[PDB]
Amino acid sequence: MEPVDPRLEPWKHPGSQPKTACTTCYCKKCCFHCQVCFTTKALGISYGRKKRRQRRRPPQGSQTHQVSLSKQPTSQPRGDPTGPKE
Repeated sequence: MEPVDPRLEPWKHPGSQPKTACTTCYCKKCCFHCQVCFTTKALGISYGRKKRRQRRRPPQGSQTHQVSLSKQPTSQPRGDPTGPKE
């Protein structure tokens, strides 16, 4: 599929890195919150815009969550509640 990897210049795409309900589930199992996705409604795999033409190497070392490789603490993590480890 086309918008899979999380690195958009129109940015709200956490995508799939702690992968369960698309991204983040359960609170105690997959990354801290009960279901906080954001990619599933707005921007990602077949979601909201559906075919956004951008991928560009985001998991380059360690973890993505909600980053896009540029200024690493990217404001607030809106879907996937953590951020970098690179």
